[PDB]
Amino acid sequence: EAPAAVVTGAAKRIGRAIAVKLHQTGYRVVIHYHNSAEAAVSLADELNKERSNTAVVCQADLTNSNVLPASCEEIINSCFRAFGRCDVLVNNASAFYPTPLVQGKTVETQVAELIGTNAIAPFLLTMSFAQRQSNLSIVNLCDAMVDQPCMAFSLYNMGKHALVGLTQSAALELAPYGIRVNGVAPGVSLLPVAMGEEEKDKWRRKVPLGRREASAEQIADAVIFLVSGSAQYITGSIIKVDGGLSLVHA
Amino acid sequence: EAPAAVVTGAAKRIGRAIAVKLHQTGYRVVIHYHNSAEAAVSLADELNKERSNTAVVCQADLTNSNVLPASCEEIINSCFRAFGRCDVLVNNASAFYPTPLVKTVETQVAELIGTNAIAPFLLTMSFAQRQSNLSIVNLCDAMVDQPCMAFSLYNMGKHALVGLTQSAALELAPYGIRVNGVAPGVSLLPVAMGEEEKDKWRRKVPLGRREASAEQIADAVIFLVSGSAQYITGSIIKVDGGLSLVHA
Amino acid sequence: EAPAAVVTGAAKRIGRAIAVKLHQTGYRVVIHYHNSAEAAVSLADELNKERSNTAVVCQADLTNSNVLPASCEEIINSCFRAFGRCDVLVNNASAFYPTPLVQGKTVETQVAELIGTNAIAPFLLTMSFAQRQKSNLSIVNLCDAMVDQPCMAFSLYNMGKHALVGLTQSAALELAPYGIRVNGVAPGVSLLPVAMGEEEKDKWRRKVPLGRREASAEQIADAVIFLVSGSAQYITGSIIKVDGGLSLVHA
Amino acid sequence: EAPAAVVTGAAKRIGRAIAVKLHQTGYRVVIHYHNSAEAAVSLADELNKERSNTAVVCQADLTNSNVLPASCEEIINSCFRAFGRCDVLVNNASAFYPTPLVKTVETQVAELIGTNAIAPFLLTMSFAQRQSNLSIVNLCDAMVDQPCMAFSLYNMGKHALVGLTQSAALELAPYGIRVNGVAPGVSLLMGEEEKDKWRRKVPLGRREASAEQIADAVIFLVSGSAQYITGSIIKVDGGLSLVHA
Ligand SMILES: NC(=O)C1=CN([C@@H]2O[C@H](COP(=O)(O)OP(=O)(O)OC[C@H]3O[C@@H](n4cnc5c(N)ncnc54)[C@H](OP(=O)(O)O)[C@@H]3O)[C@@H](O)[C@H]2O)C=CC1
Ligand SMILES: NC(=O)C1=CN([C@@H]2O[C@H](COP(=O)(O)OP(=O)(O)OC[C@H]3O[C@@H](n4cnc5c(N)ncnc54)[C@H](OP(=O)(O)O)[C@@H]3O)[C@@H](O)[C@H]2O)C=CC1
Ligand SMILES: NC(=O)C1=CN([C@@H]2O[C@H](COP(=O)(O)OP(=O)(O)OC[C@H]3O[C@@H](n4cnc5c(N)ncnc54)[C@H](OP(=O)(O)O)[C@@H]3O)[C@@H](O)[C@H]2O)C=CC1
Ligand SMILES: NC(=O)C1=CN([C@@H]2O[C@H](COP(=O)(O)OP(=O)(O)OC[C@H]3O[C@@H](n4cnc5c(N)ncnc54)[C@H](OP(=O)(O)O)[C@@H]3O)[C@@H](O)[C@H]2O)C=CC1
Ligand SMILES: Nc1nc2ccc(C(=O)NCCc3ccc(Cl)c(Cl)c3)cc2s1
Ligand SMILES: Nc1nc2ccc(C(=O)NCCc3ccc(Cl)c(Cl)c3)cc2s1
Repeated sequence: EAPAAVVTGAAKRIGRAIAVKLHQTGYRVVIHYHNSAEAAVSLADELNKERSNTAVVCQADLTNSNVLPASCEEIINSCFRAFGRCDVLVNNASAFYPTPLVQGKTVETQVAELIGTNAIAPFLLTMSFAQRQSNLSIVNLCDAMVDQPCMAFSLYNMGKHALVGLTQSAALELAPYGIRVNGVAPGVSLLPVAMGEEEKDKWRRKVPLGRREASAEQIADAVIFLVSGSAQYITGSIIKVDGGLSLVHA
Repeated sequence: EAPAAVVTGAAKRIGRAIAVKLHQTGYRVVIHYHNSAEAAVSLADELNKERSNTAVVCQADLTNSNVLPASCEEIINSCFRAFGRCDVLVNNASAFYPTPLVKTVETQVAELIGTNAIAPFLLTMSFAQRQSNLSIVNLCDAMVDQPCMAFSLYNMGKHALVGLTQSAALELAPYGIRVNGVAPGVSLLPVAMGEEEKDKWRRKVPLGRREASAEQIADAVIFLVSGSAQYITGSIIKVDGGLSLVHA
Repeated sequence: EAPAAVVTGAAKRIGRAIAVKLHQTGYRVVIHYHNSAEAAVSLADELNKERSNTAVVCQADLTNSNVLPASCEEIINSCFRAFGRCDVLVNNASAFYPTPLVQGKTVETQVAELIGTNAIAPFLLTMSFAQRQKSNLSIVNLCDAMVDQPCMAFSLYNMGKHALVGLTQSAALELAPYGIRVNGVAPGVSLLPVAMGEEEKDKWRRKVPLGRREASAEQIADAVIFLVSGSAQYITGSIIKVDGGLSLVHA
Repeated sequence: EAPAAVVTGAAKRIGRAIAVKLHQTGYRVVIHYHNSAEAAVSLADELNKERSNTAVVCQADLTNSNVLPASCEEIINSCFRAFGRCDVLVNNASAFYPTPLVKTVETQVAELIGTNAIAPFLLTMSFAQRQSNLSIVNLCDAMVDQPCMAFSLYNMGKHALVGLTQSAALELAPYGIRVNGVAPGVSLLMGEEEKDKWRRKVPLGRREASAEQIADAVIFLVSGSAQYITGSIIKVDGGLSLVHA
């Protein structure tokens, strides 16, 4: 049997690069998506063509609500249903937008999305992963800039901080079960869709190492390392993949 | 006119000590509470006996829900209606219990993330929007990177509060509102905890082998709101007697 | 009687502001200086005119060498000789200059000054202070809020300030059983270099979120005063940033 | 031809594991040593037998003296001499012993600050000066924020090494030289009952890290899979640093 992995928000961008690279390493993959139905199915088709029966999709809103636990349970369940095991969880899915403290989503909704996807869903997915339980491991996508945050991004920042706390707490608690829990913290990687090219180059020029953003593959590379046999004593660790960005003063 | 302060969970223990010290410092105080009505009123009466019309109480549940934003807006409002201004917010209220990975889970999330993180954020928003030496102090936790076993949601909330501290410091600094934290290690231990178990914690503290008094925590809060902290924002002061420096 | 404090590099700038504030709080002070003799004696004079017999000077190079331990021992001894006690040590003295990796002091000299003043002398003074102990004893170390986002080409300075964090933690742990607290104060941008030009100063000022200005020497001293006070009696191993939010600002 | 690595203190324990793994990965390697000539040569023998003329040794004392600079220049040199290039520097060599606040102190400084911090800084300068996937890996310590009682100078030096890692990453990024750290917890350990005490504290498997586990992290950091990673310190501690008092 090949080991199996769940990757959240795996339809596009970094999650996709992680799913692809896990697959290329021998994993069967559950491709979680929320809205990117077409891109999801397209990836699974591409992976299944490469080796049949090695990729499924699973749809779920990771917004906080009273039913998020059941949705997270379902994501993990889908991996056992498809593949009879679940060896790796990658908590990649993420909402990211400004929530200024000083003044068309309600604040209730902003909290639900930013805290639910970035922190609560990871926690619930971790809980379901552990409960349904080898080289078992969880990788959380954190954020190298969490201590030098973007202005007006307090809820996102709060969620990413909470994710660091989850990384530590679950590493401690799940170690006796042989499950390792680690983090990968991008600096600037795949830049947003609705962002101009002056503004892209603004960000690029701040990166000491090469004056450019991370490829999604460069982020995936770190994920690969942490799940691998080369990381069997690593737990509770967060690896920044930021080209020095977090070292740069204002 | 005397400045005013809101202290959440102010009825008992650390928040009580904070409210009293701010009062003794010359502040008028909103004593926020959840269940502890009798304790909150009795504190208010004592402070008002010391100085007339300087203390009011305000009831609210800080658990995460669709109505928490309204609740927090009202807390801040209560300070303005009582005293005509709101100079200081102390985010002290906290839920703290284990949530093992292996009450419903939704309730646990709502209580531990709502009280520890989301309500502070909502209160911070309301405080800033309704605007001197304005400042916010959040009660953090010195042991957040060396957490208690099976306290993941608690720890996530306290980490989130560190993020809020930093993020709000950055964003509110142009308005002249400072935002800082106080991170106790072991302070007031549960009353009902056995002395032999309290002693296990006490013995771990390098500095004097005892827990912090509530007054010692309040002392750091007083500093951060004071004119001696006018350039300090986005700082978290550990008040932990060296406990976080101690290896396993 | 009145408590006594040693403040290193106290002739000018932040060290002076710390000595002054400790003095105004009722402390007797040793003003340590290296080169700034005129300025040291002037300050002691001012303080002595305010209350007599309350300020002494003490000269010492804090560059690392085989005699640095003796020099640090002597600084501490100066306090016991003048005032009969030593309650507070402020490690303020600091060398600060670029040491580029890829490149007229020798490298030997750079290491001795930047690592000596910023880390080894604090460690030796800490040892001497604690050993001489026979109340509210504490040590405050002047750290740097920007140690994790350092200036380009300042590796030795940054290494010494990182060592000083390590000293702060290690000494807080070890000395707590003796009742000695050890904490730090970490400025961001405070008094800018005397040599720096106004346009350069203003570039730095505009980076500070809280007020777009540097900390005053007094504002730094305020935090020192808090940590030595009875208001900080349970605080040890803490480093308080006094930086106006500067360390939170991304590139 | 094939890339070349320097590993300091590579004769035994953690440094040897790093040396072997880099060799296995296809690096030509300099095995630096202070005292352990026998061990160094023996390792050299083993690696040359697998692949001819791909491992040399280098003597240098890394204590803090007026000659440390020259020593560190020599070490980097010997890599360019043997192999005509130097792709990777692993700063592994390290001293470790208590220095209570309550050997002359300056030997202590020269060892604990000298070997642990100043020589890395000097080797970094020489490595950089003489310049691809170039990078430097510094052996840090995961327990730096919760230090052993009475280990102030040691702790100070390891904190200084974090400072160097960050400052050098920033400064050398323009030249395509990455600079990173690996922070072991309890690895190869002292009595046997004392050692057991430590093992039981570790969340992940109640045992010390093998030297090879440390070396694995180094390998990752030098590899093409880490081409965007600089200024990062990877803990390899089995979760020990997460455990409270
Ligand atoms: N990109 C960067 O430069 C950096 C990224 N990171 C972190 O790395 C990770 C990957 O980054 P990146 O690829 O840019 O992320 P994206 O912003 O592209 O988001 C990843 C996926 O998250 C999913 N998602 C969003 N909201 C929800 C929701 N309510 N329910 C379920 N899924 C949801 C989306 O799925 P769908 O499309 O199917 O709706 C989306 O495609 C994230 O955790 C991010 O925070 C860290 C810092 C830098
Ligand atoms: N004591 C210690 O050793 C430590 C404390 N801290 C932090 O210090 C701060 C003060 O500590 P401490 O006094 O021990 O705190 P407590 O655990 O005693 O709680 C403080 C107050 O929080 C309020 N609270 C709890 N749940 C809710 C809720 N759902 N809605 C509204 N209010 C609620 C309660 O108000 P009411 O009684 O009126 O219902 C309670 O009196 C906290 O933020 C805590 O996490 C951090 C480290 C250790
Ligand atoms: N100023 C700022 O913006 C910032 C300051 N800091 C820290 O705050 C503290 C105070 O800063 P600031 O007042 O600007 O410090 P200065 O740069 O003005 O230096 C203070 C004193 O250090 C002494 N000193 C320098 N080299 C030696 C030596 N070899 N032997 C003995 N004494 C020596 C000098 O004494 P003398 O004049 O007698 O020769 C000098 O007056 C320092 O530790 C500094 O690193 C941190 C970050 C920002
Ligand atoms: N082992 C552990 O549990 C821990 C490891 N680490 C770090 O991992 C690395 C490896 O640790 P470990 O293998 O135990 O190291 P050791 O303490 O065993 O020493 C490593 C090597 O350093 C060399 N060395 C020591 N002093 C000098 C000197 N003055 N001049 C030149 N060379 C010198 C020696 O080479 P030679 O034999 O030729 O003299 C020695 O074999 C170190 O950086 C250490 O701090 C971090 C925390 C804990
Ligand atoms: N709102 C609160 N937050 C906190 C955070 C930490 C502590 C604390 O340190 N309590 C004592 C130590 C301790 C550790 C572990 C457990 Cl099960 C328990 Cl009942 C108590 C106590 C509280 S109360
Ligand atoms: N002993 C001293 N230590 C420090 C540490 C930091 C600073 C400081 O922040 N100075 C202003 C920033 C700065 C940045 C770059 C350069 Cl060339 C210079 Cl002359 C100064 C100044 C000093 S002085």
